[PDB]
Amino acid sequence: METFAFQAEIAQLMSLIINTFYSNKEIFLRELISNSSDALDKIRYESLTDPSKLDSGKELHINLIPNKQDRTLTIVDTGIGMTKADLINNLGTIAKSGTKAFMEALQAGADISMIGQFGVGFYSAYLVAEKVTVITKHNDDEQYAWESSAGGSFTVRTDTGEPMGRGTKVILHLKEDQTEYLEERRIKEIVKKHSQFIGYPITLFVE
Ligand SMILES: NC(=O)CCC(=O)N[C@@H]1c2ccccc2-c2c(-c3nc4ccncc4[nH]3)cccc21
Repeated sequence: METFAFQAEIAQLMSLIINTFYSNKEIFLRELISNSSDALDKIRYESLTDPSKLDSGKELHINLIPNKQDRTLTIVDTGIGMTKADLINNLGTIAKSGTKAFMEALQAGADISMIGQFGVGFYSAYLVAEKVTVITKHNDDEQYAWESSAGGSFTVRTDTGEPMGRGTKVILHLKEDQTEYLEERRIKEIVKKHSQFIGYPITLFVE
């Protein structure tokens, strides 16, 4: 396991998301499903020129997996995934410019729900999660686990878990008062409200 320090802009945004009083927390799911949809668009587009991009899996889908025993809500996709370079470096650049633009917009009257317009909607996961584990597999790299409970640092390690083939799993270790997001009725309500027209099958798993 390797440990990395977040740059100051991202660190401040993670603190804002964790600490600000904001009741409309459900938007996190729309954001993560929308990120999953974009990653699926990317692998599908690549496959149009190179069909072998799908040798790691032809199915293009989004799975919503709650687990009451573990208190986790996992968003799984068979999208493009992320390489180690994406996880440590490329996404750190996106997170910096995106945070600066979002922090700017917030001072200019914008709402926390507009986070996705700034390329950092992934961070809305901290509205409901005390820890986020991202398991990912990109065609050009190995399976990795990125993780952060904020506090200024994140970890990256080669993942020994079940081989995914290709894609990303966003594991939300829910805060104790956010367990409503493990309830079938609640997840169904949110998906219907914000994600009804996503162009991939979304399966809401049950227990
Ligand atoms: N389903 C998908 O494939 C969506 C992918 C996704 O949401 N990716 C998100 C994402 C989106 C926008 C910005 C950063 C990141 C990020 C990071 C990340 N933040 C960083 C900050 C500083 N340094 C390095 C960093 N790496 C790590 C795992 C997953 C993601």
